[PDB]
Formats: sequence, structure tokens, C-alpha cells
Amino acid sequence: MKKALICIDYTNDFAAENGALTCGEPARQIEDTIVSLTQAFIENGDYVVFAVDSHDADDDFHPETRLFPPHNINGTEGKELYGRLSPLYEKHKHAKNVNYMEKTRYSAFAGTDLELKLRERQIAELHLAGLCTDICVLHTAVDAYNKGFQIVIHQNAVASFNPEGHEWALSHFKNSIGAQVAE
Amino acid sequence: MKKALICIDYTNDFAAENGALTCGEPARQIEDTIVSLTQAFIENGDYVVFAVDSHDADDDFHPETRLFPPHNINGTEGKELYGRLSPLYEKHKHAKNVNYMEKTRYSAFAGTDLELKLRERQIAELHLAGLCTDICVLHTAVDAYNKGFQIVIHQNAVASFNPEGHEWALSHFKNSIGAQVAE
Ligand SMILES: [Zn+2]
Ligand SMILES: [Zn+2]
Repeated sequence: MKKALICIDYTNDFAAENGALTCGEPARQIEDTIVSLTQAFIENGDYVVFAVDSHDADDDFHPETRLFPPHNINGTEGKELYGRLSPLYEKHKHAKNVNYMEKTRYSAFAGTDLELKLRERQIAELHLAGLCTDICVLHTAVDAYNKGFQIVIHQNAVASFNPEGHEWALSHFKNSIGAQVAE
Repeated sequence: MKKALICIDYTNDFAAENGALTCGEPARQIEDTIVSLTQAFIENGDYVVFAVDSHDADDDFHPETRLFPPHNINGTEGKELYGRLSPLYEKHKHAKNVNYMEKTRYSAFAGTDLELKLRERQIAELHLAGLCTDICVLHTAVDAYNKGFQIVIHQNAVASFNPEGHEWALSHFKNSIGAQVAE
């Protein structure tokens, strides 16, 4: 089918050692694999969306401001893509098949035009990568499922701080959502 | 603020011993709590939705069709509410604040008029109980979260066939989704 890759929240704040909300080693462990995956999609001409948590500094209306320290703030280094993913994007950010999409909830669909863009391009298969397996990847997958997309989870290109949550999520994807979980 | 209770998939097939997709004992273990909860909501005059999985097992177009045994099939006693929840419902089903709502995906919102009904009644706080904690309850909570509802999870009135999934889910509701997890 026509494919798209959604590369979720692979920012400094979620992966870097002093990430404002860092997932730590597991997050950095997938750097090479997710950079390779994303590059492969971009070079093969498939649709690639960098879906990135985006926060204003002064926003007492955002639900997450009740739960979390400031993170992925617009204009700060924390929001920048982590490691070798940041130059990849920089290299390709003008490409037609590359979309940088700011999002304000865990799911890449929520309050965005992701579905609009995907339908325009008649995309039927959504590949998911990024952080966290059992939060943003999960919610995105739930929306994708309910919206009728075929789903592929790249299990070596996703990670979470919580190993048990990561495991739980991969099993949920295979057994409940009926996604393909790919190595 | 205005409250509603969503009582999710508490049916024979998900709770009884011979149930087609039973969670077994944990699901039976919550019967007293979930019946007490639901009755308290009904008698207090709050909105109560019995959200019940309703499948045509004859639909190869349904994502679950080939990948789950027939469950909560219309007309079958497997679809009947479990234990004392069934006479409670039968006693109050006429009531203006009681709604029986069939659903075709895990989330109680997906393809239903749940949100319509909640808006009409100006519901601001959504209470969730039922089965399974990490499947239908989870998907329902993801949707409720993205749709901006305050969420209360009734810990002793939810259960899963998977203990690790159950614990993971309650921590997810409290920590990521910002729900109140009530004991
Ligand atoms: Zn955030
Ligand atoms: Zn079902």
C-alpha cells in the first residue's frame, strides 16, 4: 500500500541526558535505528511526518502543565530533534514528502491536520516510530486504529522509560490493535 | 460540575466463567463495587451509559472478526450484563438518565453518539468503570482525554484478564492522562 512514517517526539527533552523529561538510555539506544528508518523513508520518497510535542512558555490552559515540568518548549534546544535525527531533518526539511508537524497532545492526530494530509495522499499504511511506546506512540496508534489505517510499529525504533510499559504496549499493538510489529 | 458514568462491557462474555472472552475471576470480583457505583449514579439522577460491545460476527469487514471468537453477539445471552448489573439495568432502563449504547470498537466514543449525548447534557466529568482496564477502558479514556473531559477511573470497578496490563493502565490514567484514580 502507500505508506507514511510518523516519527514521534524524538526530541532532546525526551532523550537527552539532561532532557527536561528524559526517558534516558532506552531513548538514546534507538538513535541509530530510528535515524536509519526515517532516512530510508525519506529517500524512498514515502511521506514522512516529524510529529513533535510543542509547548508555549506561558500556557496555564494546557492539561500537561498540571502534570509535568516545562518541556519541548517552542524555540528552546530541548524541543530540537535528538542526535543524528536533527541533521537528517535539516537536510530534508524542504522536501515535498517531509512534513514538520507541531502537536499539543500525545496522539499525533489530536488537533492536527495529520489525517487531512494522509487522506490527501491516499495513505493506507502508517508506520510508527519514536517516544514513548506506551504513551505518544500508543495514543497515536489508538487514533490510527479507530480511523481505519493499517498500522506498523517499528519495535526497535520505539522506546519508553518504562520497560514493562514498552512490553505491554507492543503486546497491545499485536493482540488488540492487530498491528504488524516489525523488527 | 456535571457527571456521567460510562459502564463498559460488563457482560457475560467478558465476566462469566463460560464467557467467550472472559477476564475470569477479577471481572467477577468487581461485581459488588460496579453494581453499587452504577446504582448510586442512577439513583442520584446522574447520566449513566451502559456501553456495550455489539458485534455482527458475520462481518469480515470488522477488524476483530477473524481475530477474536464471536463475543457479545446480539441476541445471545453472552451479551447480557453480568450478574446483578442486569436486573439493575432492567429496573431503570426506562429512566431518562439511563442510556444503553452499542459500540463497535474498543472506545465507547468510536462511531457512537456518546460525545453528542455528553455535550447535550453539559457533562464535564466522565467516570469510567467496566472491562478491560487496558483495552476498552483505556481506549475510551484516550478519547475522553483528547476530547477534553475531566476523567475519574474507578479502580475497584475495573478489571482485566491481564494483571500487568491492569496495573500499567491505572498508572497510565493517573500519570499521563491526569485522571483521578478513585479507590
Ligand atoms: Zn508535552
Ligand atoms: Zn469486540
